[PDB]
Amino acid sequence: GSFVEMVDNLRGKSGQGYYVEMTVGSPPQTLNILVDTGSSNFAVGAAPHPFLHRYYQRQLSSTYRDLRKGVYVPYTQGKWEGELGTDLVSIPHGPNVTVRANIAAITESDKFFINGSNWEGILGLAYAEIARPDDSLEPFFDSLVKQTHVPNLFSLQLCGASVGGSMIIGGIDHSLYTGSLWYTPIRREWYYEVIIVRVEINGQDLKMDCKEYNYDKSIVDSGTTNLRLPKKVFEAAVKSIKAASSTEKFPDGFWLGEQLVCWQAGTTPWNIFPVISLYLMGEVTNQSFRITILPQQYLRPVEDVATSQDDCYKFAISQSSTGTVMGAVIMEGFYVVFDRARKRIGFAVSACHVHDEFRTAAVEGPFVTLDMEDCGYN
Ligand SMILES: CSC[C@H](NC(=O)[C@H]1NO[C@@H]2OCC[C@@H]21)C(=O)N[C@@H](CC(C)C)[C@@H](O)C[C@@H](C)C(=O)N[C@H](C(=O)NCC(C)C)C(C)C
Repeated sequence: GSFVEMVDNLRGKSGQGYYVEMTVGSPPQTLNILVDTGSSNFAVGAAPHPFLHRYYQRQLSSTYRDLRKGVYVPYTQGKWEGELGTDLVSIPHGPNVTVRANIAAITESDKFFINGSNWEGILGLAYAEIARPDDSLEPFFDSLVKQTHVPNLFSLQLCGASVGGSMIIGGIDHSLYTGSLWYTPIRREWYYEVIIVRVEINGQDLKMDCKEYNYDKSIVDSGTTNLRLPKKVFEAAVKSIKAASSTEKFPDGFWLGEQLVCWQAGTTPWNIFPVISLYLMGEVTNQSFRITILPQQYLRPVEDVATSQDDCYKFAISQSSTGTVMGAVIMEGFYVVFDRARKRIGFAVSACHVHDEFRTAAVEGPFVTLDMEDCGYN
């Protein structure tokens, strides 16, 4: 076992991603690996770095094999190259197994590792199709399901505020969410690609073309902090959120994520910021459901030192050229099930949820929505 053992096995720093503990090689070297659903490559720093307090020493693993190949992985921000090998891997606070998994040893990286982040590697939980340099490179989870009896499914429970959560590998832990799970189809098994059929702000429809929401694509990426929207959608929402908050004033560099906002501690005017409702395509015909986001999610907190401590937040909705990204701020407060087996993603209200005083982040269905297929971009 056991699910209770995997609960609370993620840790993080705010806006710095969630990591889990893994071991690589024999004898086992323990490293903190960022859980990333927007990528398909298992990689760790194998070289010294100013931002790393640990790294993978293949020289110290009787089990390391070399694929005599090199790889380069770009991300929306940050990139790295290294040497492909295969070693033995285990998750201390996950299923009780060890598997031979492809591993990229990171030899050189730009804008990838984070100063003070406690993670020295990344675990791409998406599919092979987006693996580098090709789908030949079985991704970790594929290896794990192919070499064990771990079911082909995992759920992520990302709790905010430093920060922690749970990664239940191979099942659903029912003590971690309330209500019922709602499922949206994985449109295609490359990214975790979902179809957003409608968007509402404070109960008002943005009334854009369904396609605009998934222009390029929409994905669930635990590895991206913000909620990232296509240009057109993004602009619409900012306009909407601005109007909802015109009572106060902020630099338009705030809405760009550049500047910061602070209020006298415990004085945050949550009420003037709206809720955002994302309607995801459902499991039956003409059926969808919605998840509702509180400003406590897209207003991310960031500590600043001041003669008065205050409460400071960064605007956590960013413009995108790669499609919509349902990042960690969206995933926080929900229990998200990556049902790779039944080709779907389920959402429920997390046990560790947002808890506004007069508003609740919710998962609600059923909703009827016609021509939902017309929302996928082609
Ligand atoms: C400026 S947008 C922020 C996002 N990273 C972050 O927010 C983070 N910065 O510090 C923290 O680390 C993770 C969370 C925090 C990011 O850009 N990128 C990555 C997370 C990092 C761990 C490398 C990925 O999760 C993004 C993911 C969608 C991705 O880029 N996947 C690649 C891709 O699809 N395309 C490559 C791209 C240049 C077109 C792989 C599949 C190869």
